[PDB]
Amino acid sequence: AAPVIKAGTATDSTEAGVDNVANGVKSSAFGYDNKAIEKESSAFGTGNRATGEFSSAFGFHNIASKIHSSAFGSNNAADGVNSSAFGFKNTVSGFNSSAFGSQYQVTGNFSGAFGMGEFNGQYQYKNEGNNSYMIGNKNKIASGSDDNFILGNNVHIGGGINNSVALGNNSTVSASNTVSVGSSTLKRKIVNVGDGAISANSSDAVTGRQLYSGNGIDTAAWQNKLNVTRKNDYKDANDIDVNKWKAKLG
Amino acid sequence: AAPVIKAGTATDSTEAGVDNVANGVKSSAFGYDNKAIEKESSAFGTGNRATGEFSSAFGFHNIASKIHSSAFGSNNAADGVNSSAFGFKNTVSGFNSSAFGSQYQVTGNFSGAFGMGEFNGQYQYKNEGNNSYMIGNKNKIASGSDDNFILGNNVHIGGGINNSVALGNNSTVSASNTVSVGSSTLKRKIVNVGDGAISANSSDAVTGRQLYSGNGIDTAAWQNKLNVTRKNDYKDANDIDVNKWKAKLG
Amino acid sequence: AAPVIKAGTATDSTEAGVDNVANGVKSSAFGYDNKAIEKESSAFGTGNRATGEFSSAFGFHNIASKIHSSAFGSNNAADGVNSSAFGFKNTVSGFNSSAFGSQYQVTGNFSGAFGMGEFNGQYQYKNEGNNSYMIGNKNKIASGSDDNFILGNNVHIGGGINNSVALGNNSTVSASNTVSVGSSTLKRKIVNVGDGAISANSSDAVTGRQLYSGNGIDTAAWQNKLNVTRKNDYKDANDIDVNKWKAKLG
Repeated sequence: AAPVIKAGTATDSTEAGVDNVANGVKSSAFGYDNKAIEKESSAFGTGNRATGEFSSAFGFHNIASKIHSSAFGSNNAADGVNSSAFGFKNTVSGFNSSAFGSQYQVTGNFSGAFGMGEFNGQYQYKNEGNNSYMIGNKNKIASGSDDNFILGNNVHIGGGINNSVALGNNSTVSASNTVSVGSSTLKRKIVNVGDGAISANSSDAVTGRQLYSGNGIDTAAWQNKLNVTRKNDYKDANDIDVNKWKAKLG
Repeated sequence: AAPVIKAGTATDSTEAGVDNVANGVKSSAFGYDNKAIEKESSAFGTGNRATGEFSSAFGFHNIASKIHSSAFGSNNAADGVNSSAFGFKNTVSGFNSSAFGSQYQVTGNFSGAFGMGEFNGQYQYKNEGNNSYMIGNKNKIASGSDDNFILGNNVHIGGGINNSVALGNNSTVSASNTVSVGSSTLKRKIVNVGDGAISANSSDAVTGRQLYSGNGIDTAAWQNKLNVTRKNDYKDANDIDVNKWKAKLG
Repeated sequence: AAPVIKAGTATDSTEAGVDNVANGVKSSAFGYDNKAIEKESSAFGTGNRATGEFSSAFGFHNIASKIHSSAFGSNNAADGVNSSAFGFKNTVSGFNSSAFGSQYQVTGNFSGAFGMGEFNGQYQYKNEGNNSYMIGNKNKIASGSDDNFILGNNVHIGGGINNSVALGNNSTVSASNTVSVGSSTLKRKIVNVGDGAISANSSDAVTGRQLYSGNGIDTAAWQNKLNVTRKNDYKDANDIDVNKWKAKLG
């Protein structure tokens, strides 16, 4: 009866608290209903499970099940090699993926998420992309869409969208190799942009002052796309028809 | 005397260490001066307090006080439902909000912060916005300004600024639905921008090469805003006054 | 024999588990081969070391060695004042710096990293910049380059690059006070940009529609950079040479 300290079912296995189970070699189970099943597995807290080697489950109802799993917080389940699940009810099912926040699931490989999702009975906002990171609330990435970075809320990415970045609240991305600043309804302005580098090859973002003034433009190409009349040949009568100009002008 | 294991004041309550207090049902208090007051509350470390149900306080002088609070690290106080405070002296006072770093306070709802702030005797850099996330050092968001994302240092947002994103060090935002890349003193250039989609409705970011060359421009609208003379009617004498042109030209 | 509870070598020092060492005042060592050497140092888990005052080492093979160090997870070594190392094999060697993820090292001051790196026998992706934050996989920042923010993967910053931000996968930055959206090989488009503010001083990002239409341009400056002929003086014969125009036109 009462809390007690005793050896588990394996060598160097420690059970501390009430109704604790330690089965792995060099494992430790501290708290109430804490299970340490694999070798060098530490499970500290209340109702925590450590079913993987070298796995750590700290907090409340945390689950670790792979070779290096860290489940710190409340109701987090880190099921992935070298994966970390931190916060409240964060599920990581990928490889070398991390997740910090509340009610977020990351099933992608080498992926990550930092924000708040939603969990009624299932995860409605999940990260299924590889090498993809999300920072925001209620953001979704479809499976097969990789190398996507989200900085915003209520951002959803469809299938087959690679190398895309979405910035701002309610951002929407619909193509690959693009950076989205907003949706079709709300469009954000880019303020305090540096001076451009107008040239034939330079690829910068021009400013309103440059377009207002037109410094550095091609004075020859622009004079052909729009048919303009330079002041010199007007003053000098160059490129003038003479057979019918003499008719109207007598 | 000495460290001892014993039952607390409730059923299935475990006190481990020296001067430990466990009052909640199914609670555990491990370490020195560790207090577990609510049901299924785990407080591990030195001088940690767990005053909320299902709350976990791990580390040094960590405080948890709500239904799902995670206070991991040093001097962190997570006071919020489903809120997580990780790092050194991080205070979370919002709902479903997370905070990782040092000396940062997040009072917003569904908000977050990842960086370094300042705490002399009070938090001088705090997040008071809803659905707002900060990544950087010494960043401030005023109350009432929501859906704001900061990626930079020394960035301050005033009141009534929504849907704004600030990028880069020393960035400044002064309007809603805008993305700031810098301040009035330093302006950053946007480099390696993709080719534009010049049209009547398309809203992209043009490049220096496009403005240099002018491909895809409206050859009719641009020829009216600037009064230009096309080469065809000059060659053909169209739209010519005849009553007074005959005077100067004889 | 077996797990036991006993006092350490200092006042209020608690050793729990098998082969645990507690030498600091008010320290606690819980688990297997857990060492708490400094005052108020807590080391919970398997093979964890707490060699700094007020330091917390939780998890598996975690090391804390400064005045406020948090090493939570697997194989994390937080060597820095007010520094936090969370995840799997994260090393923090800076001051007030945090690191969350797997196989990432942060040697910068007030710096941070959130992502996945690489550790064969040494850290190949490290953050050596001050006040710099990285979010992505396999990203590198050279020493001396400060105030740099990275949101992407496979992004490397050379020496002497300050106030630079890189967005997107495979982004490349080569200058200071610039924002990079891509590399010389892949260039990303900026989509859904708000309407510009064309003026003499305003510095915004223009859209394709504005350049297509040319609203708000300088009708006087643009008519001098490109020599154009306004329709009024053509209709009115102003600025016309008369001594030699009478020759070709008779």
